[PDB]
This record gives sequence, structure tokens and C-alpha cells, in this order.
Amino acid sequence: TNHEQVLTDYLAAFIEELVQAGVKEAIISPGSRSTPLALMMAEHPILKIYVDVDERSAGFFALGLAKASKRPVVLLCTSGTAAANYFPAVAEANLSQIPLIVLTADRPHELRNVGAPQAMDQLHLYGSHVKDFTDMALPENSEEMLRYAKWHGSRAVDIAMKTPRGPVHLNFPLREPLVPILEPSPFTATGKKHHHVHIYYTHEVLDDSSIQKMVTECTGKKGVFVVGPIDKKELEQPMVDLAKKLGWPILADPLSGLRSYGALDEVVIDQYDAFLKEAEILDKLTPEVVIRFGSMPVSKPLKNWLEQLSDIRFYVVDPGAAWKDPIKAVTDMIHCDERFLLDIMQQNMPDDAKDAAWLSRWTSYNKVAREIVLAEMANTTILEEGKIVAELRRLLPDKAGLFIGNSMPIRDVDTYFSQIDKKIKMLANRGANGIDGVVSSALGASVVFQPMFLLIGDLSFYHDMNGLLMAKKYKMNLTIVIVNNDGGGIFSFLPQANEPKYFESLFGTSTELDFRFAAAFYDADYHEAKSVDELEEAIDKASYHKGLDIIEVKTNRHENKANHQALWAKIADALKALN
Amino acid sequence: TNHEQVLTDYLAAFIEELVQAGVKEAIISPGSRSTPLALMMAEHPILKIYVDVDERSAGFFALGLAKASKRPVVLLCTSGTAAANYFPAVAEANLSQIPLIVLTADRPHELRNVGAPQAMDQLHLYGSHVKDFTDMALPENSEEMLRYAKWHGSRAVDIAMKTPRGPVHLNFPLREPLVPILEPSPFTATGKKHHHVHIYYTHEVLDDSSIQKMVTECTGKKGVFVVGPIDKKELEQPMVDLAKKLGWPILADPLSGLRSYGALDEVVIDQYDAFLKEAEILDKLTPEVVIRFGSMPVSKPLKNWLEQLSDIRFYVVDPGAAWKDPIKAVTDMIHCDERFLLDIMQQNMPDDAKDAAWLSRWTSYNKVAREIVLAEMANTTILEEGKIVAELRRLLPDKAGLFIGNSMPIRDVDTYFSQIDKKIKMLANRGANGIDGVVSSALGASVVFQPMFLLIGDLSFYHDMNGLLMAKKYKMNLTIVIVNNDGGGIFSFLPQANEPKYFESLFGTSTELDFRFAAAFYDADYHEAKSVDELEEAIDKASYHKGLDIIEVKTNRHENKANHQALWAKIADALKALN
Amino acid sequence: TNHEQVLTDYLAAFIEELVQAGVKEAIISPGSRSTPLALMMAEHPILKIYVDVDERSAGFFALGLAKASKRPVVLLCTSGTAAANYFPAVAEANLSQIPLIVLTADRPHELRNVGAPQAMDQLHLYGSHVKDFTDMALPENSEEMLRYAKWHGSRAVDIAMKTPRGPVHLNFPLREPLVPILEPSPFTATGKKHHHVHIYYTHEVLDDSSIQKMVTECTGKKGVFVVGPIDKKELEQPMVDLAKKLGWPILADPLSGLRSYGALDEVVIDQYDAFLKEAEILDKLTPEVVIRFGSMPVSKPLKNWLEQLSDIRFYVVDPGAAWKDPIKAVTDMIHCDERFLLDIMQQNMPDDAKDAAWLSRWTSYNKVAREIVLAEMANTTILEEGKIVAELRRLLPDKAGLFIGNSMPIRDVDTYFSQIDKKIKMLANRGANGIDGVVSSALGASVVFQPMFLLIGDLSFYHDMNGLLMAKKYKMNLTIVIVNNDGGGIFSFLPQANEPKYFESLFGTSTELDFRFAAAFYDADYHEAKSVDELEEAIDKASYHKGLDIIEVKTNRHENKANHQALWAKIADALKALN
Ligand SMILES: Cc1ncc(C[n+]2csc(CCOP(=O)(O)OP(=O)(O)O)c2C)c(N)n1
Ligand SMILES: Cc1ncc(C[n+]2csc(CCOP(=O)(O)OP(=O)(O)O)c2C)c(N)n1
Ligand SMILES: Cc1ncc(C[n+]2csc(CCOP(=O)(O)OP(=O)(O)O)c2C)c(N)n1
Ligand SMILES: [Mg+2]
Ligand SMILES: [Mg+2]
Ligand SMILES: [Mg+2]
Repeated sequence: TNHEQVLTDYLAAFIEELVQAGVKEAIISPGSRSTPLALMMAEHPILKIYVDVDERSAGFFALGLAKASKRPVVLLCTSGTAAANYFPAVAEANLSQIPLIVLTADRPHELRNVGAPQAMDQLHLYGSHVKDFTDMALPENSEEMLRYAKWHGSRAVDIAMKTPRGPVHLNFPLREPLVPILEPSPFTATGKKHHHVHIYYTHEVLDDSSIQKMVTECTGKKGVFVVGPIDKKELEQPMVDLAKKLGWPILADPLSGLRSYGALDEVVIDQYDAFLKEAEILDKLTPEVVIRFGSMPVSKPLKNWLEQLSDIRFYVVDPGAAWKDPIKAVTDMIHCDERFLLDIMQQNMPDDAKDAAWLSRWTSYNKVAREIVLAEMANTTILEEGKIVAELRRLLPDKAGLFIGNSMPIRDVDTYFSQIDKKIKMLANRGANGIDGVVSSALGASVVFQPMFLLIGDLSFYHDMNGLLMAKKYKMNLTIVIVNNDGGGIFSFLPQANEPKYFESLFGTSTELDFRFAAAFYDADYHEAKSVDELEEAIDKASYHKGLDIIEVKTNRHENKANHQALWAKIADALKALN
Repeated sequence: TNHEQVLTDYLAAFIEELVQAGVKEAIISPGSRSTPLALMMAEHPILKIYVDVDERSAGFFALGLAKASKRPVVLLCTSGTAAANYFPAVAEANLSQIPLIVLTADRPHELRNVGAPQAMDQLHLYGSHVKDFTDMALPENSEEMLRYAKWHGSRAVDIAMKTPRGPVHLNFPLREPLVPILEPSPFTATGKKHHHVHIYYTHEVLDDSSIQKMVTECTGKKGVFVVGPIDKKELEQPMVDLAKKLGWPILADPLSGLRSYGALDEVVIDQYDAFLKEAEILDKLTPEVVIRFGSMPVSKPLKNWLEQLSDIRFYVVDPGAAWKDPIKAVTDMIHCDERFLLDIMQQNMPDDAKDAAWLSRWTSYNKVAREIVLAEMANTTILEEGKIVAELRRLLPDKAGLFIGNSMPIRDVDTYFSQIDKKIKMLANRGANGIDGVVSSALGASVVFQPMFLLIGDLSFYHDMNGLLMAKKYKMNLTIVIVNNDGGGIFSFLPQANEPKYFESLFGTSTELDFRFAAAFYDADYHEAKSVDELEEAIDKASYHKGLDIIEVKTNRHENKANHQALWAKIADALKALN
Repeated sequence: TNHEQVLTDYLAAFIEELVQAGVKEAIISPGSRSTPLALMMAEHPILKIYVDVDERSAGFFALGLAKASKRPVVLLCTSGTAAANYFPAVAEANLSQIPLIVLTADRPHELRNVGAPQAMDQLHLYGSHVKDFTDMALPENSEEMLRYAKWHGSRAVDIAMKTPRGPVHLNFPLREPLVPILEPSPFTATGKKHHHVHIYYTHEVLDDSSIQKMVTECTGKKGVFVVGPIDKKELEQPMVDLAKKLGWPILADPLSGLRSYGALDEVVIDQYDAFLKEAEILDKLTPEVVIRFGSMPVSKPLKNWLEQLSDIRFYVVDPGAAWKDPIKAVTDMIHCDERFLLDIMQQNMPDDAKDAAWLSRWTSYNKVAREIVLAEMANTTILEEGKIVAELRRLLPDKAGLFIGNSMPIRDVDTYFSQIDKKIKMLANRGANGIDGVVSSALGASVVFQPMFLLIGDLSFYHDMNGLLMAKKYKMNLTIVIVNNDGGGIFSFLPQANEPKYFESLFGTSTELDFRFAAAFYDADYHEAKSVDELEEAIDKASYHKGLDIIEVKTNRHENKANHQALWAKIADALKALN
């Protein structure tokens, strides 16, 4: 009894502090060693629990939920290889700056590295892929240890939510017996117990000298904004307003939110991946200033171009000093909040240093290429990869969420998803660009945004098929469009597709999986879209179905390259003739 | 020749970027594998070089120089155990937030973990004791690799200087031949080469909602400032002004600069370590708000007291989110720049919510205890430990630097160094409180502050005796006062001094070293102070000697406890009788 | 009392098991957090204690003691940077396979990574430089925890003594109070307590098929033994006997023991470093089989030669699978005990497959070069570096220990120390070849071997001058010969000595230290040897002095290269003319 009471007081002070620090959800995996942490978080009247038996799927589920809500999400698993399954989501959360509080149970010291069953060295388990690691003490209920448990609870959340955000790992060695005292409840009916650690909201700010320096050096310059994947509060309207004020184009990634923030503007460029391939056009586009926001864009033609830009002022806005610059072209590094920098320029830059011909050159190429793409997709009935993205852009409701898988789906959105006057929250795992856990990440984001849709390739869908168990047992609403080209279509473009001897076994891995059976395994409505009218009917059915939908579109891998190169050629020819 | 030219271009782009990022000094240790980095930094016309053959002493030398100048200092050593000798200074720089750029040469990949001579695994050599680690590529002079070398040069300094500051480690695998091309020079006479990465000055700022919350909750409260070891720009006058505006006492550590910033004030409390021992007095001192600045103070009576303060608002100002709170008593954590918080309250707090009786209670106990200490030291001729500190407080010139060793010297400054109207820059290694490398740290700080003095115990002086070689070969000016009590006097107070069986062998380690010979080994003027007049004459001689001075004062270890407890009792008796 | 009794039972079970596992000595550094471990090891009636206040010197002291006695030696230090000072000795013990049991005290969990005084992250402190790491639990005296403490005590020693031997690290978080119960004694007067874990002696053995394979492929081959630094039991006579049986030369490093095992033989080659420089001679020396023992030899001419040997069978004997092969020339890797392989060939190889002309070619070049060196040193009166080694070879008593420093001293022994019919145990730190801690390592080895001598350069002597404090307080007997060339003489041979602009500041670091004062600081008899007769008289005085002796010989750095190249030329000319 004394042992169980110590175990209860120790974890109650830690769990209550997680809730008071802003944790609302906890994704738990079943286990015997994690029993005291799992039971008490379920007993907590505010913490919402999601139980996932696949630890790999559970990690990405919590990852998507945190990525969509900007909220710190708790993960719990038992000792052993269950904690090793968190590594893909932890590495992705570290490179994408997602606040995951990873709690892993462990054997006590007497059962560590002694060959005990379900025992594993978990000290610094994730290496440098967490912002901080803590090996908690064995449960003690003394005054200093109860305040030590609350201290680490507030510290874990604060370090995870501190810019640059990222995952934190806490290891809990737990000694048997493992059943705490839940009656009476350890969170409620405990008077004179509140001792919350309030954390104040802070943000980084440029000096007055730094502000004057950049305002002076950016006035009257032919500048270009490059906004890659970035998910901060708002920021979509302030970026457009500053670009209108300066007359600068915004090379906007699909994941920047600028292609679908609810309105149309004349500064967002969404065809750069297309026309930056043309050499005869880059002459008139050479800028003097480049100001980067967020991560690096998916566009590889946007890369290379920025890589060869010589004798320019290349600003990079990096609030956390993460130093994400894969081209190493940075000339001026800025470590301040993006919202602050946008406002501080909005009311300091001159209101009339706008070379109209500069923005006219970018918007001309962009709007001409934009309509050639929309023309080729409107006049086709073959449901090619680009057509799937085009019809999604047309059929998605306002205030809808769209999770985009890596590989071809994210690159096809960059090519075939122009700016539209609807609010579409777009997410993707762009830390390591892994095809793993995409289904769970979308399901976690479906807790926040509704209606939620997922554009994903076939290989990636198989990878995290287990995620769908969360959709089945929690009655979740998600519409999954599978671009089943039966293998890896990303490898038809890369130069390995010309050697046919070992292709289709090392790269284009054919699966021949009938996803209709997988849709039945997870209680999902299945539709095979063979025509444009069928794909429509399926999407319209998915809105009237509050549940899991799967819309498979079989495409041809060996025809993608020709379709994309035919479109890119028609764009280059038209833009070459422009004066 | 092509190999040597590649080696020259690669390192020149890296070294020039370190200089342009603010590096002015480089402490180098001799070695064959570090040849190309050592020769090129010496060839650089701006980088100043200090050569130290003891790598342990070299690390602490650079540590003191960075700690005194707020400048990022480069360390260079060769492959092998030479890099292992950096670990004490690196661990101290990490816990004390000092920007050290640790560069360690290494064997190329073909000579790594193959039993090669002077080869050692140096990947993540310092573990979590560096903010970042980089294993540089083998030298390449391609366009991308030359920009990669400059990129890491600017990144290393920026990450090290970014709050919370700390050391960074870069490993350089270097392949033979190792002699670069210095004629013509690779830094000058190289046109169209400037591509510096300018970093802008940023700082953290509280939100408007956070400012309003704290101003409201601190108005009219019986608050107390606790300023431990902190070395930021200025901050000494703003703290006193805010405390005068609010009527709050400042429990000021010696290393906070508030005991010697050039003026006298009526809010700094420098006797708390004395009177917080008395139980009958703490009744009238119980506060409602505690606002902490800097690290944790050396005073252990200031600890315990703050540890048992219940039902208070315990603010902790932590610009880097380092979470330094060994008592875990934090109620409100603040992650903003200290200067910003001081100003934002200076002009938001009410100018008239001052309970005069509150500050009167603290200053009464402080000024009475302050004069009892000064009376006991003025009326004594025995050169006890407290008397040495007292006479230093009287004889030090204005705008002088005083490095204080750990163990008893730092605690005797806290007891016997009241606030004085002189500007005395006080430093100490308070990250891990190691008695190692204190001499080198003082010598590094002597490059910045002059005249420089060092109060150090005998065991600590022996520990880093090799540091004095830097003073001999570089004609450095430092006056070292050795409190030779022949062992560890810190262990006479702790409860291990009552068992005499194994004492004097495990704790009070007698050395019987005649430091007169050590002073001759390093070309230093030696003085043995036996009386107060002799200690004076020696200090006055040290100012007229531009060089190294060593003033030894032999004290009795077994009489320290009685002297300190007699003084503390006379203070407690007087303050008990106060109404 | 209950807390102190738990602390006593916990550590007593651990310390007693270290003693029963073969630990006889413990090198302790003073500290407050290490109080319970330090007091109890002193209380133990079998464990011998050495107290060293320099943790860096303490590590190398224990390193030398373990390297000389083949016994596992315990290190103890307090929490903080004191444990960081162990890193050079730990890295050297890992690369040289020395069984060090590194015990570091630590703060309890509530004081870990919270900014506590003298606190430092010590989890995996030494990274990959230890064979194993253990973070011990807080003291508990339950039945399972007392057996857990004994378990780790037996496991630490066993893992450290297991081939390949190496250091192990155990971290002890200790909570106050820290004073255990020593009266009554916790080791004696404790009936029904013996539960020792006996470890049986095991060794690796080749299969019958592996034995038949190598005996067949080595019969009648022109083979060569290469024995680098190796310190196993005996092995000196078995190697010579097998080489006599096969007719194979033994290219023997000075640290192989084959140049001074008590007798003269006709198979040990000690001039290879000299004559392998000559190109016209290597023609007749090309072998078919190379069998390597121990580490890689210091000779760089022995390197390169073995590196370009093509189409040979290069065997490497590696009992621990450490894979020490810096030339990567291995063709047949053998993971068995050296003694077993020597015997198994001694009685399986044919007794008559000896090409007399093969061994005659090696011994001819060796004996001619050997006498040219001895002639040049016998006919000179200038006390050059080679002459110092020559006179040491003549004046050292039988059954004497000689510690050799790195840099030039070890290379001068390889050149000027021919095989002699005296038993001279030669040691050196050849893991990383660091010039640090050489004095302490020699002093630790002086506990085992007597009389002990140390040949060391001036820079290396200064590096670990603090080691001499152990000689002063423990009345140790060691005769130190300092080859003071006032800087780094190793850099006059390397190709950096032709650029005089930055030489003598980066490589030849002149110190101008009068080591006579350092000898007085440590109560040592000092002699300056200016002639050959003076160096003799000093050595003869050192045998009649039971204590610390220091014999300084000032040499010229800028004349070493010419002296060595003149000798090497006279050898090459004579050996070129040989038929
Ligand atoms: C976890 C993971 N495994 C492997 C890869 C390598 N990879 C990149 S794209 C790709 C093909 C994925 O195919 P699919 O999801 O069907 O996309 P599409 O066919 O539309 O290109 C693979 C295996 C990866 N990025 N992440
Ligand atoms: C590197 C290091 N080793 C050991 C310790 C443990 N320690 C703390 S205080 C102390 C005594 C130092 O003695 P000294 O410098 O002479 O001071 P005083 O006698 O004035 O107390 C020791 C060994 C430490 N803090 N750092
Ligand atoms: C700890 C360490 N620091 C630096 C080096 C680089 N190093 C190799 S040899 C040498 C010179 C040492 O000089 P000394 O001991 O006087 O030898 P000698 O002059 O006889 O060559 C140095 C600094 C090293 N091997 N180990
Ligand atoms: Mg696919
Ligand atoms: Mg002392
Ligand atoms: Mg020398």
C-alpha cells in the first residue's frame, strides 16, 4: 500500500503538470510496464486518450495531431522494442519542429542490462533527435521528489514548445507492483495542491540597428520572397500584404498556405517549378534580394536556380537557429519571429519603391503557365496523376484539411495545384520526407481539421496501413485518395529508369495489392474511380459519409514522365515567345 | 601541389569566416596533425594567436578570455588525447554559457579506428557538453565545398553566440601532406572573394499579455530580488534602479557585480549568507514574491531558505531556457532578455507602491551585520582567511579585475566582501565549481581586464600550475594571492571533519609544497605575507610590477571553523536584539 | 541512521566484491560527493589507497599501475569536472587495453541537470572509450539491491579483465547525508556474508582445421615476425624459440620486451628502422609471410615497407578482435591467445624447413648496422639524444623498469637501444601516443617494478609535472632523465621545419623553464649531466638514493636531424656494399 501510494503521488504530480502546461491528448500503447502511467492519464478528467497498438503508427498519429493543432502531444509506450518504434516519428518531429512529449516506461535499475524480459537500454534512446532527455528517478513521494516530478513535467512541455520546437524524451523506470491507487481520485478532491508553473509567452525580436540595416538595404531592390513549408499562426495575409507593398513575387510552396488561404492575389507564384526549368527565361528573372521563410521548398528547379544566384543578398528567416539551408547560399541570417519581421517591414519600408516591371515579369510567366496547366487538365478525360490533383483543387470544400503524402503526390500538388480562393490547410511530413506513417499523421490531423483528405501513393499507403485501425475503432472521418500506380512512380523521372535490367525490382516495386480488401479490413467505404465523373461521385459520397473512405485511382507509372514533359514543353514554348 | 592548394582553399574559407563572425583570438596547442589549421590562423593578419602546450590549461585559458570579453574564442589541438584534455573546460563552458569554438584535428577516414598512431575516436567527443557537433568533410575546393566551409564557419560562431551561449565542437579529418600554401597569402590579395554571412542582433521579448500579467501580480507585493552569478552587459545600474523604484532588497551574489559596480546603494544585501542562518530572524523576512536573475548563488544559507518558502510567486529569469533551478521552487518561468525585463518594469510598475518597512527590515539586518564584519577585520592583526578578503576589498584599485577560485575563496568573498564604491569585475568558474584550470582562466581574463588579481587556495593553485607558463612566455600581468592552508579547508566545515581516523588523507590533503620554488620556476615575484603590513606592501609592489606576482599567506585550516562561527554568532546575537 | 545504514550496506557489498575480484589498489581524488565511497575503501583492510588531488594525474597514475601489474585498478573522483579530467587516461586505457574501473560520484536525480553546484551530466561521460557504462541506482539495502551491488562489482572487473581488456565506467548518484557507518567495520565482523562470484580463467583457441591450414601454408615459407608493443605474460622466450625453429627474423619493437628479456639471440632484428630506409637493400628482404603480434610498431620505416608488400600472406594475431591494422594489409586474421598460437606452432611446424640464407640476410644487415651505431656512440663525448639512450642501455641494472615517453624518446630507443642480455621491462603509452600523463604513468609503474627509470622530453615532463606530488608525498623511487632540448624536437624531422616564419612558435615551443626549480619543488635530487662521466655519476647516485631523482641533459634541437641522418647514411653505405 505504501509502495502504491508513493507511485500514485509521484506520477500524479507529473501528469497534472503536463495538463496544466497545455497537454490535452495522450496517445498510449498497451503494455504491462507502462501500467501506472497509462491508468493515471486515463483517470485524469481532462486528458483525452487514444490507444494505438502499433507504436510506429501511434508516433505518427501523435505527430499529425501536434502538427495540426500546434499543441504538445504526449506519447506513452511500454519498455522494450515498443519504444524503438517511436524513432521514425521522433526523427520526423525533430526535423519538422513538432512538440512531442515522448514518455517511455522502463525496468527499474535492478532489471537494466541484466537480460531481463522485455528490458532494453533506453538511456538517450533517440540520440540527437530529441531536444532533451531525462532519466526520471524511481518513484518517491517526499516533498522534494514530488516537486521534482512537477518540475520535469513543466520543463518537458516548455522545452518542447520553445522555439525551435521539437520532441523531448523522458524515461520512467517503474518497479512492481505497478497498479496505482485510483479510488479516491489522485487529481480531484486533493485540496491545497495547486502549484502550477506558469510559462510566459516570449518571442525573438530584431534590434533597432538590425531593423534599420535591412530596411535600408532592401529599399528599391528587385527582391523575391521564397516561402517553403511553414506552419505558424496566420502569416498568410501579412506575407501577401508586404509583397504587395514592395512589389515582390512570393514563390510559394503548396505547404506555405499561400495557395489556399481563402483569397486570390497577384503576388503568389505557383508555377516556378515549371518555368524555372527554361533557360532562355531565367535571364529576365535574376533578382537582387532573396528572403526565405520556412523550410526548403519541394521544388528542385527552385533549388539549383537559387544555388547559382551569384552576388545577391540572400536573407534566411530562422526563428530557432536551426540553420536549414541545404544550398548554403545564405548571406544574411535572421533569428527572429516571422510575424515580427513581416510587421516591422510593413510599416518601415517605403510605400512607393516598386518597379512595376519587376513583378509584371514574374506574374506574366506565372499566369500564362497557370492557365496552360488548367487548360490541359480541363480538356482531358484520362485520370492521370495531374488530373487527380486538379479535380481535388476543384472539389474540396472551404475550410478543409488536405494531408499530402511524399514521393509524387507532393510534387504533383506543386505542379497541378494553383492558387485558389478557398481555405485548404495543407500538411505533409517534410522533415525527412518519409513515406512511412503518412496515414497515421493524416488521421491525427483529422482530429483538428474537418473535412480531412489524404492524397497518397500506393507504396506509402501500404507502409502505414495499420494506421487505419485508429480510424476503425475511433469512428474517424478521413477520405483517402490512393494514386495506385503499382510501385514507385518517383523513380520513372530519376535517371535510374533507363537501365531496365534491375529496375522494377529495386525501384518500381510492384505490389499487385487489391486495396479493395484492405478497405474491407478497416470498415471503409471503397470506390474505384476510373473516369472523371466517377472520381467526382466518390468525393461527393465521401462528404455524406461520416467515416473512412478510400478512393483508388489506378494510373500508369510508365506514362507519367511523358505526360509531365509534354506539359512542361508546352509551357516553355509559350513563355519563350513572350516579350 | 594540387592537394596543398585544395587544403589551403578549404581552410581559408573557414578561417576567414570565423574572423568575420567576431573571432579575434585563437588558443593553439602544438601538433603535427593540426599543422594546416595552426599555420593558417597564424598567417591570418587579424587573428591573434596564443600557443599553450598544456591542452587542459589551454582550454581554461580560452574559457577565461571568452568569459571576460564576451567574445567567441577558438581552441585548436591535434588528434588524440590532446582533445580529451579539453573536456573539463568544455563542460565548464557549457554549464556557464561561454562561446568556445573547439576545433580538433583528426586522422582521415582511412586512419580512423584502425589502430593508427595518435588516432582516437573523436565523433561526439564531448557528448552533450557542446551545443552542436560537426564532423567536417575532407578538404575539397569545389564551389559547393568552399561555400560549405564558409557556411560552417559562420554557423559555428552563430550557434555558440546564440542565447543560451555555449561551446561548439568541429572535428577536422586532415590527410597528409599537411603543409598549406602560405606564399602568396590566402586571405589577402584574393580579389572577388568577400561573401560574409552577416548575423543580425536579436533578443527575446515578453508579450504584451505577459507584461500586463506580471506588472499586475507584482504591484504592492513584498518582493525580493535574488541575483546570482550573471555576466551580461551593464545590468548593474538597471537592477538597482528597479529595486529603488519598488522598494525591494537585492540579495546580491559577489559574482553579480552589484557589490562593486562603482557606487553605493541602499538596496543591495550582501550579508544574507550570515543572517539567514538565524532562525529567530527569518520570521520578519518572509516575502511574497521572489525574482531570480542569473545562476544560483554560492550561499547555501540562501539556499534552504528559498527552498522552504511556501505559497509565494517564485519568478526565474532564464533567457536561454537552461532551467537552472536546483531547488525546483519555480512558479513563473520567464524566457526573455534580462535587460528587456528590467526596463519594461522600470516604466510600468507604480512609482509609489513601496512598503517602507519592508526594505527597512532587510537593510537594517544587512547594515548592522556589515559593520560587525568590518569591525572584526579592522581590529585584528592575524591574517586569517577573512582578513585577506577584507584587505583585498580595501587595496584593489578602481576598474580592476578579480578572479576568485572555488572552494573557500569564493565563500569567503561572499562573507567578507561587502559592497564598495569601486568597480571590481569579479569572475569565477561557477558552472561545475571545479578547482581545476582556475589559474589559466584568470590569465585569460587578464588579457581583457587590468589590473588582474586572483584569490585562490593552495590545492587549486597546484592543480593548474602549468597555466603560469602562459604568464612567463607572454609577459602577462597577474597578481596571485594564494591562501595556503595546506590542504582543503572547505572540509573543516562539512560534517566529515569530526571523524579523525581517515581525515587529513581523504579530505584535508596536505601537500607541504614550498610555493616559493614554483614562483621561481615561472619567473614570478614572490612575497610571503605574514602580517597585515606585509600583505599591503606586497599588493603595492604588485601594481609597480608589470608581470606575474605571487603573494602566499599561510593560514590554519583547523582554526577556520572557529573564526567563522565566532563571527556568525556575534552577528546573530546583535540582530536577535533588534526590534 | 537508517539512511546511513542503507548507504553502508549498499557500498560495502560493492566494494568487497571489487576486492574479491582482484582489485588491490584504489586511486582516490578528494571530494565531498565521493565521501562514502572514499571512506569505505580506506576502511577496507585489503584495499590500498593512493590519494591524488590532480584527477588527470590520478588517472594516468592508475593507468601505469595497471599497465605494469596486469591488475584491475580502481579510480574514484567526485562529481563535476573532476570526472572530466579522467578522459585522457580513459582514452589511452581503451586503445592500450588496460583494465581501469572508473568510479565517479554524482548528484542524485533531484540534483541532475537542474543547475546544482558541482553537478554535471555524467551519463555515458566517456562515450565509446569505455567497454561498458553503468548508472548505479540510489543506495538501497534490500536483498535484491545488495545482490545487485555485488553483481555489478563482479561484473565491472570481469568485463574490464576480459580480452580485449579495457576501462569500465560506473556512475554513483549519492544523496546526502554522505557519511557511512564505519564503526563497527562493515567488511569484517559480518558473519554469514560471503557470496563471492568466482570467474574462471578462459582463453581463445584455434580450431583443428584452422591449425592445419596455417601450419600447411607457413611451412617452407620465407616468413617474418613483426612484434610491436605487447605486454602479455612471458611470450618473449616462446617467440624466440619459434623463430629459431623456423629460421625467421623477429622485427622487434622496443616495447615488445624482446630487446631486453635477459639473453641474446640471433633472430631479433632491432635495426629495421635504420636499414628499411635504404631502397637498394629491400630487394633481398621481400618475404612471403608476415605474422604480426601486438600493436603497430613505432617505426615508420617498418610502416610503408609492410604497406607496399604485395602478394603475401599477412597474418595478424588479434586476441580481442580489436582490428588494429593501420595499413589495412591483413590477409589472415587470427582471434586466439598469443601463447596458444606460439605453442601450437612450436610442436606442429617442421623442424627442418629452414632456408639458412633467409635468416642470414636479415641478421647480416642487423648485426652490421647494430655495431655501426654502437661504434658511433662509444667514440663520442657529446651527450646527444642517441648517446643518452646508449648510456642508459649500458648503465641500467638487471630486472629494472624503464618507462619511455612518446615523441623523440620512444623513437630514439628504437634506434639506439639494441638487444642486450639484461631484463629491462619497457613501458610506454602507445594507445594515443600522448605526451600527457607520462610522469604519472611511470610513477604508477614504479609501484610494481624497481628500480624504475623514465626517459622523457622536456615538453612532456612539464605536461604532467603535477604527477611528482605523488612521488613527494608517498616517498616513491623513480629516476627521471629529462632530454631537455627546449621545445618539440620531433618537429625538426617532419617537413614543417623548412618554413622558419611560424616555426618555433607553433611546433618548437621553447619554454625556457629551469627544471632545477621544479626538482626543488618536489623534494627531488637534481643533477645536470653535461658530459658522459657526469651522466654516469648521476645514474650511480640515483641507485644509492631511495627517492625521486631528476637528471636533465640539455641538447640541441636543431642538430638532431643532422646527427640522425649522418648515422643513417653511414649505415646505408656499409649495407649497400654487402654482398
Ligand atoms: C520510410 C521511407 N522509405 C523509403 C523511402 C524512399 N522513397 C522515396 S519515394 C518512394 C516511393 C513511394 O511510392 P508511392 O508512395 O507509391 O509514390 P508514387 O508512386 O506516387 O511516386 C520511396 C520508397 C522514403 N522516402 N521513406
Ligand atoms: C576539479 C575538481 N577536483 C576536485 C574538486 C573537489 N573539491 C572541492 S573544494 C576542494 C578543495 C580545494 O582546496 P583549496 O583550493 O586549497 O581551497 P581552500 O583550502 O581554501 O578550501 C576540492 C578538492 C573540485 N571541486 N574540482
Ligand atoms: C597530449 C598531447 N598533446 C600534444 C601532442 C602532440 N605532440 C607530439 S610530439 C610533441 C612534442 C613533445 O615534446 P617533448 O616531450 O619535449 O619531446 P622531444 O623534444 O624529445 O621530441 C607534441 C606536442 C601529443 N602527442 N599529445
Ligand atoms: Mg505509387
Ligand atoms: Mg587550501
Ligand atoms: Mg623536448
